[PDB]
Amino acid sequence: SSLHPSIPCPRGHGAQKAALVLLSACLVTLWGLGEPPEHTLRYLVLHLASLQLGLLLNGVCSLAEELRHIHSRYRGSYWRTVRACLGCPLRRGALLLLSIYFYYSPFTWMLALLGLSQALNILLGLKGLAPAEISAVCEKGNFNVAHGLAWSYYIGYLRLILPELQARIRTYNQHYNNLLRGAVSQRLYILLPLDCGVPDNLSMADPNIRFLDKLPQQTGDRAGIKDRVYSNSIYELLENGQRAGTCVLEYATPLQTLFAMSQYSQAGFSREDRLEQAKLFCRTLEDILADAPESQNNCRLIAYQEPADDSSFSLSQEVLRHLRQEE
Amino acid sequence: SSLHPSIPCPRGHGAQKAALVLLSACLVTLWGLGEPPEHTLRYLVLHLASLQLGLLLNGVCSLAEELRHIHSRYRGSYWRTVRACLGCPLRRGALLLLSIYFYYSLPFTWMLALLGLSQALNILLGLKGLAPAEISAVCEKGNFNVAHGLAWSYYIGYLRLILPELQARIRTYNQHYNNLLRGAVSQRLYILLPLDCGVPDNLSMADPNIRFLDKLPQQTGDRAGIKDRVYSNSIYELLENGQRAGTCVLEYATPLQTLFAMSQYSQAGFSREDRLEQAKLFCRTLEDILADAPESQNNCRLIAYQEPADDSSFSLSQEVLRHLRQEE
Amino acid sequence: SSLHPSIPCPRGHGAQKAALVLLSACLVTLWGLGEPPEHTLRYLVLHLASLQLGLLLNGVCSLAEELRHIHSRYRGSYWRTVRACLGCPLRRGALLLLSIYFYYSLPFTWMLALLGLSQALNILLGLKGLAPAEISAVCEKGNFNVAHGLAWSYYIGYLRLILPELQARIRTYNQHYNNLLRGAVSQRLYILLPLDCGVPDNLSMADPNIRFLDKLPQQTGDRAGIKDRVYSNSIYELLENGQRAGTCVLEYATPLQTLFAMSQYSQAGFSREDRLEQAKLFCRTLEDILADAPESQNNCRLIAYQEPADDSSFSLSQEVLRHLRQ
Amino acid sequence: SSLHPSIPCPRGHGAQKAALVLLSACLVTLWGLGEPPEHTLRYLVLHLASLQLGLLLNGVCSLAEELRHIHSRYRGSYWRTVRACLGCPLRRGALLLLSIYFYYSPFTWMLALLGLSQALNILLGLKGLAPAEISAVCEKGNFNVAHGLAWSYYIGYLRLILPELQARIRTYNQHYNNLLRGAVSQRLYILLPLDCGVPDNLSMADPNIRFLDKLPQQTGDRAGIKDRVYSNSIYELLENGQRAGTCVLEYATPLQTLFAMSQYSQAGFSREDRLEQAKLFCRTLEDILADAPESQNNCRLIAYQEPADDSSFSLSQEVLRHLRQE
Amino acid sequence: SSLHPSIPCPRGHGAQKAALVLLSACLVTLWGLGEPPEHTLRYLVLHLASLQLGLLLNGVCSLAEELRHIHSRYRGSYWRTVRACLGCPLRRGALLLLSIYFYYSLPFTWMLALLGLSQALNILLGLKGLAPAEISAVCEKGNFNVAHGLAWSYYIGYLRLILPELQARIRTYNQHYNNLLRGAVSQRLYILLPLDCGVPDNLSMADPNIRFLDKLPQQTGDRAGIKDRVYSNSIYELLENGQRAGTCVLEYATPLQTLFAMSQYSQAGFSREDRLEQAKLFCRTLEDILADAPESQNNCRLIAYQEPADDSSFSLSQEVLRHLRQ
Ligand SMILES: Nc1nc(=O)c2ncn([C@@H]3O[C@@H]4COP(=O)(O)O[C@H]5[C@@H](O)[C@H](n6cnc7c(N)ncnc76)O[C@@H]5COP(=O)(O)O[C@@H]3[C@@H]4O)c2[nH]1
Ligand SMILES: Nc1nc(=O)c2ncn([C@@H]3O[C@@H]4COP(=O)(O)O[C@H]5[C@@H](O)[C@H](n6cnc7c(N)ncnc76)O[C@@H]5COP(=O)(O)O[C@@H]3[C@@H]4O)c2[nH]1
Ligand SMILES: Nc1nc(=O)c2ncn([C@@H]3O[C@@H]4COP(=O)(O)O[C@H]5[C@@H](O)[C@H](n6cnc7c(N)ncnc76)O[C@@H]5COP(=O)(O)O[C@@H]3[C@@H]4O)c2[nH]1
Repeated sequence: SSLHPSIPCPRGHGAQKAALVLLSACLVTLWGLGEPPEHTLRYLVLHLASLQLGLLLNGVCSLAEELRHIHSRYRGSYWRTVRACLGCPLRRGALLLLSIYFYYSPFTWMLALLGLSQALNILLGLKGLAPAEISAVCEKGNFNVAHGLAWSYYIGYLRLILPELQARIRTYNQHYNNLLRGAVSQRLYILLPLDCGVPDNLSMADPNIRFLDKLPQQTGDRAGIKDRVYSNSIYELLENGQRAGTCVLEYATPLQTLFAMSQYSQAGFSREDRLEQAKLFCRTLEDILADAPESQNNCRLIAYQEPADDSSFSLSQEVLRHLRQEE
Repeated sequence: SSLHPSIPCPRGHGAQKAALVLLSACLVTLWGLGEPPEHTLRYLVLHLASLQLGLLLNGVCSLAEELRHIHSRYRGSYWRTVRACLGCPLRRGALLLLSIYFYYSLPFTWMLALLGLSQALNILLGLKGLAPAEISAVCEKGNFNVAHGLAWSYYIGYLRLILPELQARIRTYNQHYNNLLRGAVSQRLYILLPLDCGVPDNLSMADPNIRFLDKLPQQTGDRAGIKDRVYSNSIYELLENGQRAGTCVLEYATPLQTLFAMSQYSQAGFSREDRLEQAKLFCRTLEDILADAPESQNNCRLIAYQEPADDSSFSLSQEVLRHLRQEE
Repeated sequence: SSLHPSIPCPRGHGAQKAALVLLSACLVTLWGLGEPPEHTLRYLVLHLASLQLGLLLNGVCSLAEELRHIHSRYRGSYWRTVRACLGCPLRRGALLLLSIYFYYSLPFTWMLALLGLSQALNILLGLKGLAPAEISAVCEKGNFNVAHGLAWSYYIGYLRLILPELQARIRTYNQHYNNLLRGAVSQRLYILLPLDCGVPDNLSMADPNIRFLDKLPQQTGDRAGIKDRVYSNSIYELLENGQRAGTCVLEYATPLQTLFAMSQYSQAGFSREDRLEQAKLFCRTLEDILADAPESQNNCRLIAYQEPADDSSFSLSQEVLRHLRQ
Repeated sequence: SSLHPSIPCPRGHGAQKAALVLLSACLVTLWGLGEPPEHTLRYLVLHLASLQLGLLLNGVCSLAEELRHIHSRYRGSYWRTVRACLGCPLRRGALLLLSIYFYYSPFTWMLALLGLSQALNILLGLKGLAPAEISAVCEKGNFNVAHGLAWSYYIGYLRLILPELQARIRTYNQHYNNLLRGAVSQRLYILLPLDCGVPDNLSMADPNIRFLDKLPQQTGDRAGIKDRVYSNSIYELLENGQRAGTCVLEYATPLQTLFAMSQYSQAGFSREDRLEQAKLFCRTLEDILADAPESQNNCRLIAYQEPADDSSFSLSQEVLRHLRQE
Repeated sequence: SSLHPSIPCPRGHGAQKAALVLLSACLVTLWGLGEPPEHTLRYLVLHLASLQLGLLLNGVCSLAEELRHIHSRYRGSYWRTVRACLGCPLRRGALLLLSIYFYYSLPFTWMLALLGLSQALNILLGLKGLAPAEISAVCEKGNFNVAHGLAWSYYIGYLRLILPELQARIRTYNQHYNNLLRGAVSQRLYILLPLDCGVPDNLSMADPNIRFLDKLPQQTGDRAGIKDRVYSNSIYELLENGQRAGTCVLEYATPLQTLFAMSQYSQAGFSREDRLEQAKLFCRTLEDILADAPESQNNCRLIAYQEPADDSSFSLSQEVLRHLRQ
């Protein structure tokens, strides 16, 4: 919500307010018309009971599938299989009895009609979920690709190199770097292009940044591999032909993974998905770094969207703009 | 499916067969009672029309919220918001226009008010939710998993980069530093997939008979603005009853370590059953990806194993050894 | 769409709006006349059910033929043979059961015989065909063209292979082999796409100004069992009013030559009015492919031109120079 | 039909035979039932007329889309648009005029119902085509990717290099080839794997394949490129570690294009379509080469299907067999 | 059409508009009278069925003669010899079944005997013939002329062989052998098409102004097993009012002379008025051939002239010079 105005905000409570207004208008309209309220009570109860019976029939129809994978998904219990499909059995049974008692007061004819309607819905696929209705059920439950990618990035990279970053910078400044050249600042800078176009060579896309030197590497043992290696680099920020400063630059590799996923046919990843996924990845990474012990005191996030008209946009300008708040 | 018996198979068509059986039973029952088919058909029509009019009210209630992020999710268009909330505006408009005519000619404002109350109560109280066994179906159908992203990341970042050059690395190590007195390192890199997500750091633990001998020549590349990214591997040997039996190139799968570590932090919202659910889906997706790649099963294939509950003296040395036997 | 005004735009949603207007008009007309609303519903249901009982007859007539290629197209599956003709055998079965129930209760054997005669006469006399403007939509929605394959072949075989290395050859030539007296050859290899499929072998003809200058260093590779496949290009000069104006790298598009030559052989079955529609579609597909390719328009330029019938003093040099200005 | 049993045969006339059987059964059933034939005639005529009116309404609905492409697709003419959407203005007009005259055998009510049903069919998508009908129309009208690819192959490669192969082989034998080395035979051998998996070099997939030497080049001018070059290769076939013979080997590059089209997502090309097009490309080449002047006397086609169980399939045996019955 | 106004334009759709007008007139006449709508339909159906039953007898009669050439025209297959006469045996069989069903249920053998007798009388007395204006359409739609074959043979044998090589001779002549004092011979090889079939052997006659100048270098090729086939041309001068005005190449068309000679022999059966319509058609066909050939009018020109009957001071020189103006 601060990285870029294009990043969305989490969903709120507009639906409940609209539902309340609709309920109030419906109640006022019912009061305006002349009728006793007992009919309203009876019809409302009957409608709710019919809805419950429809849900139960759908659950029984769906149970014909989940009983083929019992020994693989539900261990070996018939009681967990019915829990996955039919919510919570005890509440469902209580609602069953209440609905049957309130609906029995001809009658067997309507059960057949509900059966036909439910079977038609299952077969012909009349019922379904809108694109903005499955996008709000997988956001509260964390069923995203970018959620996993951001947590992987944090755990595997930033929880590892961030604590020991300043020691390497200090050693490079004293032991190796000469005093005549300018010192490299702290706070590793992460660039997050909200386009997933990550160039392999950073010298491209801007002639004003050139590769200067490297950093001492760090090693560790991870997942049965001895002496994994981590490395970084230092770049030069030319200002109108002369140097203006130095920094430590990186893109975000999961953006490259998203871009490469969007082109293979087997991935099943649309070209409209990997923009919302990039913005969601940026939001989640910012939230994770907000309250981590190795907080933004050691890294800064930069998000930019490439203008279509090329309005004299250069990466170096934005990088210097962000560098100028350090002091 | 063929990797381990515990891995589930994709869902097929069982709900449809149950639906046909229910449809046939309902049709026979309707035929078995005395009632004109005209009523049997017009009641069905009214039922369907009321369902559609309810869906529209739910959609408008959703739009009342979705119209707030207009400059952030839907660019600046009032029409993409409607397309996202209310399906397609032409088929939906036709269904509305046809629904009114049937429901207006066959106390008309009263039923609209009752539908409004029922829909508002559903939205507020929350009676209309999703069972955990259809959220799974839609997520698996549309590829909305954590393991999907993790598996594709693993492939694209590691295997697509190292599998082709493994032959040259092995050959150079063989003719340069490897002596014929010892067993030559076999081909076909081996990957272990513990369906517990418990990945120890060093392979010496958890089995005393796996000991680390030598490294391998490195590979270097440039990625995403980092100069000279390096990759390395290690070579392990298997000891049988005190005697060396062979030599392989062993590796765990790091995304499993990520899946395990994600389940301790409370900010992740990741349970302990979800970890087991995803660990058996990461393997399935990875095998499906490796089946149709040009760097096919001829260079490496997986080894899945589940730790016995009773701990009946499991020895992964035996599993890797028997895979070595079946290789030849 | 942006290359030439003559290139058509993709088909959209106009039939749906016309259908909505017709639906509204017929609904109002039905409301204006006097008839019970139940009769309209019953007749509409019966019509819809006959239109679905009349599709299984066509499906079975087709399945009488599709079962002769079982071992050659459908492995050995009776399930996959009936799945290619009769859509999906579950939704279709349910629709059949409901259709029978509705059409049997609302001389019942008489109507089946008449439906059989009507369907058989449709199949035999051929009254049920397709207009040229519905084939052109069903084969363009699903990518069933010749130009689609030709454009993807062009990309995969040529431009995915020479575009990335185009800088390392121009740069070497310009400094080692190009004399400082001559101007440097400009970047961005230029491709000419004549929407006539008339592709002359040598560029000297059809414009008496462009003249062959020299070649470029070539590159080699191994492909499909042949080793040392050689790619080479050439550099052309543009003489303005008798004097040089610049240099560039010029290419026609060979798939256009293939499209032209296909239209003269008799076994091709490819008409003279088709190799203009396909020529206009090939350019659109190339522009769409190069829009999102990593080896983007920073290395290549497209020039589409249609030769005037009246010879309105058209010269290729003017167009090439006009694009070189940018 | 000879290359491999898995290659399908072109579609025949089973639908017409099934239609005749259905018509005969319907006529016999109508004769068995008791009714005057006048009712049969009246109802059949009415059904056919209703079908014609439905087709006209669908055409008018579709015309609302093709009238915004008039200046691009159909030229400045208003008659070609109608001719494309409808099909035959004079015959259509006669059929409509004759059709509506038979209403004498609540009249606007039926027209309203027909319009409503047709609008529902257009909006709800109830008139789609099954894949085994789209396949039939595509194969009849030559709307395939493989058709274009095969014609491109023949026009661009074989029609250019086939005549000079004998001269190149003879010169290679006389100038360089020794008597101790086996003579390289004629008849360029083309392998057509019906799997689209084309390895970069033949040194893989069969250890018994060893690269021997090259062959003299060929040079020509095409599409403004000066001195395009062509090249081939010579391979040695080993039998149990000993030489058995030599030949001239090649894969089919359009198979590589077909394979690579199916990995990208923008191509919209499935994984069953790949196999179908691969098995159609071979049929089209066999048809083209059957009656060409540079006939099968200079090349041979070898189609092989990789066993699923991997029952020790060695491509060397496959080549050696055709070498034996050369 | 564009060469000379007397060349007829291709036949169009004019009978169909008259058919539409007649259909509308007869329909409104039926509407204006008093008669049941069903009786009109029944009588129309019976008339249509009788007209279809009256063709099977003719087909069987034609087959009774065509069966004697089964070993010479239809290999050995009865299916082909029955398909060559009775259309397609699938639509025809269904039509026959429907016709007999409608004719038998709606004195039955009396009509069969009368139809047979009428058909026998028609075939014997020859009452069913073909108008001269209908044969001229059926034999022009299907390319059943002599001019079509003559034009294609002329093109294939001469124009496809000398036209590309024409410039390489005239360019060399103009420098090596043509004196600078004499004007250079013009390009655009000219062919004269006299619409009279009168082709003199020598060009000196019929115009005392044109005189034979010199030769041209000849070319050699291999055709039809005879080698050293020599093609040579000639150059003529143009004398305007006693002084030289220009030089060009004049050519007649041998097929016109062949058409003229055909009209004289008795075994040819070629009438005097046929060699004029064929002469008209030949020019149109040849112009159509040259329109879309790759070797287009860039090397040739056509001149068509009709000799005036009154000798209105007509001279070939004026026409050829007016052509040389462009
Ligand atoms: N700029 C940069 N420099 C690094 O050294 C680095 N190391 C990791 N990363 C990114 O952080 C995350 C942590 O990787 P992890 O181990 O969890 O999964 C990794 C890991 O399973 C495997 N892998 C990648 N590199 C190696 C490697 N050197 N050795 C073994 N396995 C590797 O492939 C997965 C994806 O890697 P990347 O998709 O390129 O981006 C990674 C990843 O998103 C890095 N990013
Ligand atoms: N101007 C130009 N210079 C080139 O080097 C070149 N190479 C290819 N192309 C065009 O790009 C596409 C890729 O060719 P591909 O290999 O996929 O199919 C090719 C290939 O199967 C075969 N072929 C062509 N040249 C060779 C060749 N030297 N060796 C073997 N096969 C060849 O014939 C097919 C059609 O070739 P062209 O119909 O002339 O146009 C090609 C083609 O449209 C070129 N265009
Ligand atoms: N101006 C001119 N100079 C020529 O050399 C020439 N050669 C042919 N023609 C005309 O073009 C066409 C080519 O005829 P084709 O070869 O198909 O059959 C030829 C061929 O079968 C035979 N014939 C004619 N000349 C020769 C010849 N020198 N050698 C063998 N056969 C010949 O007789 C046929 C008709 O010849 P012409 O009836 O005199 O006019 C021809 C013809 O209309 C020529 N026209």
